[PDB]
Amino acid sequence: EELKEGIDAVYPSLVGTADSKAEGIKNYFKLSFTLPEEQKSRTVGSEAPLKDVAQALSSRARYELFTEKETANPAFNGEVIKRYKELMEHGEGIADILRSRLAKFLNTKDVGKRFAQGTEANRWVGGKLLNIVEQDGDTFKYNEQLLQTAVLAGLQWRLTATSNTAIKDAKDVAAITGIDQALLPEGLVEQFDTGMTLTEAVSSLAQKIESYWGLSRNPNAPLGYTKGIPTAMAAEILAAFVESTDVVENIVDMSEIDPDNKKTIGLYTITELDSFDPINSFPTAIEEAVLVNPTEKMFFGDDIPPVANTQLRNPAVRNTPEQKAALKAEQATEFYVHTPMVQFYETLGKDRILELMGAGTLNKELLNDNHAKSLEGKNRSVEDSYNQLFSVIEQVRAQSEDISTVPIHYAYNMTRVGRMQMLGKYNPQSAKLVREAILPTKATLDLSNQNNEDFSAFQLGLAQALDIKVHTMTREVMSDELTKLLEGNLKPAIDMMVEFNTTGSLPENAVDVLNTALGDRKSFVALMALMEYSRYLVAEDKSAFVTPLYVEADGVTNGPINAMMLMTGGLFTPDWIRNIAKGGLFIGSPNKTMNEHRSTADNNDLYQASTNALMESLGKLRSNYASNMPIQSQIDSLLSLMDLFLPDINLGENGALELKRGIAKNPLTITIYGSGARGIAGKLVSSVTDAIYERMSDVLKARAKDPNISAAMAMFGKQAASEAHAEELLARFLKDMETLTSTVPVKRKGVLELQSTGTGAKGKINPKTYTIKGEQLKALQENMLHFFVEPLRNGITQTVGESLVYSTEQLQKATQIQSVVLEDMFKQRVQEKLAEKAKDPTWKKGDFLTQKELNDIQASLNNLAPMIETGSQTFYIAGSENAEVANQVLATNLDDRMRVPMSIYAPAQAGVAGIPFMTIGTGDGMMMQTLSTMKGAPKNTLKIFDGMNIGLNDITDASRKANEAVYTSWQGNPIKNVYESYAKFMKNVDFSKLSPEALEAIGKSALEYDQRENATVDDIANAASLIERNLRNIALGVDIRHKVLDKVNLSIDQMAAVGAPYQNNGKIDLSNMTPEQQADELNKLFREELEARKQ
DNA sequence: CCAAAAGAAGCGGAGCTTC
Ligand SMILES: O=P([O-])(O)O
Repeated sequence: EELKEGIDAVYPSLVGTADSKAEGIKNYFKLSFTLPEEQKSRTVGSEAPLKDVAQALSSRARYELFTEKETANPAFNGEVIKRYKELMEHGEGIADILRSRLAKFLNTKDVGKRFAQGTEANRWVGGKLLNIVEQDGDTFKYNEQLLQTAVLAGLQWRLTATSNTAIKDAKDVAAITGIDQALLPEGLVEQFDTGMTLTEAVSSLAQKIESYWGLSRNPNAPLGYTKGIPTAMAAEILAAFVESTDVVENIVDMSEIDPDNKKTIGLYTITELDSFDPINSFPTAIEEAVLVNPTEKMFFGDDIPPVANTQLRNPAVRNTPEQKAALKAEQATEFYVHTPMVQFYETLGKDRILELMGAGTLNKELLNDNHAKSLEGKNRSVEDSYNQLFSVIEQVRAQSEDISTVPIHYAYNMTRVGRMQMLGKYNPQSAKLVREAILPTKATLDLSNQNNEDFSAFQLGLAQALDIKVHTMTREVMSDELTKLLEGNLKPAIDMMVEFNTTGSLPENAVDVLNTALGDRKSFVALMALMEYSRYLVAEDKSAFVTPLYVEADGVTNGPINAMMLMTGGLFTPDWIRNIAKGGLFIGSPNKTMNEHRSTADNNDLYQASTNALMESLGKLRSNYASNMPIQSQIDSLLSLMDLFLPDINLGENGALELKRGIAKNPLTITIYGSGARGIAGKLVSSVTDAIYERMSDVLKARAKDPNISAAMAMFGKQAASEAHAEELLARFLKDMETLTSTVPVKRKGVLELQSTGTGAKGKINPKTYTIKGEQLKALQENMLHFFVEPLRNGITQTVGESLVYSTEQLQKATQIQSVVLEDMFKQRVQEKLAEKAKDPTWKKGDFLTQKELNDIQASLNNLAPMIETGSQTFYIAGSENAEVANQVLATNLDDRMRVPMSIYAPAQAGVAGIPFMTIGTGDGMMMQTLSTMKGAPKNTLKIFDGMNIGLNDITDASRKANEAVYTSWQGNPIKNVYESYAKFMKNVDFSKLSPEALEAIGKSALEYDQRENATVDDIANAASLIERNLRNIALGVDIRHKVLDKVNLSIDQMAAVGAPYQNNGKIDLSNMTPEQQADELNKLFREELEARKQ
């Protein structure tokens, strides 16, 4: 334990004594950290890190010598060295600002003088930096090594933080602002997606600083300092970047939006460098020079990423051996630049790509204000995508004269729900633009004869890319549809691309040609198809055509189908057999493919079936109120309004109601993820208003093209057949909007009743500022909920099966109950330890617990089975990082601002997360994992969770293995896994130890709404034990269903497109049988097996 | 609705209070 002497020898002049017992000023930096047994950072021991790294970066020779490496990244050339020299000079500026802020802090309120006299200011939430200062005459100054190293981390963070940020969805934004996701104003999510909250910025910053300091945390040091000191430094650096304008701080006032919320939220945006800044070609020089084992870097050639030991943001969960194997397999895949697309992108240019794939140049006065904000969000995603791609290309180009020959590797990690996610924000897996320029797919085809198997594969790839639903028709039929398109509407674009793959030039109207030829088929992969077809046309040796064009073996209604196969636990029913066939599970039809099923057996997929069940359910609701004209009218107005702006809603001339599968796609999807009815109503309403806000921009653009244009023939001109026909459409719109915002349906004892809101909506509409706000959005929502979503949910349940719904409810209840106990017990164990610490003179409130004390508290929860094991995957549903456990500030900057709450890794309630976790995890998660590690695992693919991109040369075998992988995941039993964990929990849990708050939460999950109020600890305990039994029975059934189904002859083509189904070779033949007959035989096998168990 | 959480700032030196 000579560590004390060691760290003191490195920082012998820091203020205070490294002894938590000493009476005077104690130095918590020396108490909190220790030198690593093996060097982690090259700045440790350095007296002037900035000067030393600046010199290291001054020349390639000096760099190589500093990083003790014979060679250096070729991208580190002259122009780049020059940018870094300038950035280093800027680091001196940030350091100078930091030194002055400290000086100010020391002067104000005589803090420094008081600190010198013994006031323990180095323990205050805003004075932890005083732990890295040194006495200087009558004042104090930063230890230059710690300060400059932190500024270097600040520089690296400034360069690449933005590209490592997570994407914020509605849910996220709602959490931050506290505003109901359904009411989130327009563009709010965009403003918050392009920025970083305080927690977000400081957190990532503190991580970098601590890593660059290169020390290790002392397990017996208070988190208040081990985590607080690096965080305090980060807060000061963020403040310094605000002063230097490297970062813009924007305090968003929620009261301006929702006048009831008083939250004011800080948003931090890093100032972007010019897209053409040389530093973009090599933004990680500092990182790679400072750290022994750099984190941020590209992996070229044979430089492969290491394999992550723990699940993403879940340190407590280790990646299983099979998961690690999968990660290794995916990281070994070599990706390569497709020069043709890169050249095409570069020639079209950023502006035209935005015009073609974004919103082009939008002038804020020809567009609705809300619509505008949406278009701006669209442009951003594509633009950042474009710039990221070319910064990558700039670095690849330096690795060789032929960029198409430089192998690129990507790091991956397993997420909380078992998905193999490629690290980074804009990469082949996450960004469509990048996916068509950097591919792992490659094949050499013989396209000299259009009758070759190779040409057919090529056709399949082209058709799928061009939006031909290749999995719904046979290969032969798709071949004809593709030909028709290539020879017809696409011909003009094809000709242009031919010219491009000859002279390298594009017409001035390239965007119009493409846009016209593609229509709604437009996408980045569609551009790849046009490019690849045109390259083939001009190809010299069509006998050996090399192309990365791919075919995606794509899951058909994957999530829902997986849930149905994994969690249906009763006897087999004919409706289930017919419905599961829609997902590629064919019983008694050897070698049957999805292509044949859709063309000769059933043309309706699971979405269509849901939509059709919705129509039935909707019809029933109308009958129950057949006599109530007010209701009938409210329903007609809702349907009228949707048919007015949504493609999937058609109202026939004679009133015939038609709904297209599209309307059910997301609702079904998220309903399988545990979503509630209100959330679905909210999304449907948003898709309506978005169409409306856009139609307002269609109007503004109508008046500019002709001032004397009737509102009717300006808003519905293109959607009408005349001016009178447009007048009646406008009548509908105005009618519906007023009725749907002034009147809303209410649930009063099972019956629906209309009530005025008093907040009706009407008046001269201004196509410029038109907006449906709060109370009116709420009304549209209430109408959507009861007249459309309610029946939709009934339709969904009827389609996926009530048995599956029952299973998901028990799963949700079990995992929720368990998470409540984990959360509560953990907080109490913490509370007891703190009350125990308050009796310790060395300890101070604000200091928290040590990592060892936290590790102990977590270990003590093991008997409650916090982890769910499957044998190949581990799930920690309750796991999280929240501020509710410590409930205090960790640190602030020296201006008493940027107060970062102390977050701790600890269990928190699960809510409904148990459903997504287990369904995604044992479903598509396990399948991809299996696909990456199974015998003969397909090579050179790009896996995207529920679909996989395959090179045209291996489409048949890779897709058959994919279907085999699906079959393998269908042998899983997530309920059984939950059961095993829950049963251990039930035999060690003590409900009497739970706070009244926790015990009530449990009552909600385990008890009927009519038994909470007076529920005794012994009551809810017996109710919880009932769920264990429910789970055990569900799991037993699932286990039998899987065994029995495996005895029958099955053709599996869930990962459809190619027509290569996996055959399980079941011995029992169920061919020439109706679904009713098959269900009878399967149930016979079931009842038979049931006895085997009983005996 | 899962994928990662999540207010700011005076006064005083924590944590209550006001917007
Ligand atoms: O083109 P897909 O969606 O049928 O695979």
